[PDB]
Amino acid sequence: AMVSAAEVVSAQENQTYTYVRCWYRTSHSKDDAATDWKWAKNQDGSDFTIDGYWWSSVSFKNMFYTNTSQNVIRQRCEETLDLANENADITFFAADNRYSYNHTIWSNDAAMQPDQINKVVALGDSLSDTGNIFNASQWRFPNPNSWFLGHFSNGFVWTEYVAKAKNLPLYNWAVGGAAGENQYIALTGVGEQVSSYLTYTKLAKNYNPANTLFTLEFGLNDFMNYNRSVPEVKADYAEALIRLTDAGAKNFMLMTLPDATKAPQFKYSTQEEIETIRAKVLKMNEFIKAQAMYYKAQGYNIALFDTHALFEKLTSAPEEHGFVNASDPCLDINRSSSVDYMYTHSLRSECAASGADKFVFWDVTHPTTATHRYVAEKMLESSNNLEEF
Ligand SMILES: CCCCCCCC/C=C\CCCCCCCC(=O)O
Repeated sequence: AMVSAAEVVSAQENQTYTYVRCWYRTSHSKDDAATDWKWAKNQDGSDFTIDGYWWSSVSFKNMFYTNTSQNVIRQRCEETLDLANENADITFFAADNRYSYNHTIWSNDAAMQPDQINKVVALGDSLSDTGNIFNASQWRFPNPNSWFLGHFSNGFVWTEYVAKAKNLPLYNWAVGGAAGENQYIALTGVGEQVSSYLTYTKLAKNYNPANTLFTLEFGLNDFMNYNRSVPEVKADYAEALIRLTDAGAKNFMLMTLPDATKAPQFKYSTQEEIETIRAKVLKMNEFIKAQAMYYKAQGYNIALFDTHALFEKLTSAPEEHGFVNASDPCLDINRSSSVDYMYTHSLRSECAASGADKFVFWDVTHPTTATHRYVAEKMLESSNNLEEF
């Protein structure tokens, strides 16, 4: 059950209103991660409010549920900000006042919604995190001048590009560990993300899990940062799919893990450490393929994308895929230290010259937003353009 029927009505009946914080990239260039915000307004200059209710689990992470669509909220932010910026990369959150954190807005579905995907729910690590650590860090980590508003990149991540391409809302539960995230948030495991998804969606109105597209990418955090065994990670991944499918999930975007040892931070790792992580990645990838087929044989809608194979091609011949550099970070970071996520960094000369869209990597671990877009686009075109969904 997760949340009783009595708890749900009582929370949904506690109707109020809140304001919308409209965030945007201050620069026209994706080389500049810096952002700012304005309160959403109506065309007449009056305050834009959204009606609805608040709810938090014992996690105390507060979500605002509204009947107002994400399109209406986005449109209000676009018209309030009135930018001539194709790279404004607008994101929005519920907030009562200047002291409020960035709260995710859940737009409740209509009761008579058609049988079609109408939202994306992402589970995973820093490859899918859109800002889950950022409030906990008091908006200081990752430093908002060199990392795009709580994203471990210079812009949107792959899930945001997939959701945007299909004009769908994206609800994120993802959080990584390679940047020292676990110094700010406790429960970052895939199991905790599934539990959180199952708890917050009980509060939603007219929620049909069959209309959700689930994205899942997990294992690199475990292998890179916690030296977890392949069977431990295999079991957690199988458990996430068992739990989601038992809870009505029908549509999944699954991916093999890219070989993370090709990231710049492994220039500073020993051969032994690299060989260990690479071997674990290869074993996990055969298991992901077996899991994808297992659920596909049962009638579930599964899109399996071989990110590992795409990334081997991208890093061996960047010049064949729209990139100039696949070996160095775009930022001038020449060591692997988690403290670097606390400061502003200049772009290295080579990246300043080519632009961030020509580099595979943003920092020593994380890909640029151009790489994220490249994977999202390759995924969208794959499996005869999502014929399964
Ligand atoms: C899912 C889309 C991925 C697209 C870009 C490919 C990324 C490959 C490079 C490095 C992989 C590891 C980087 C992120 C760290 C994951 C673990 C963590 O968050 O702690």
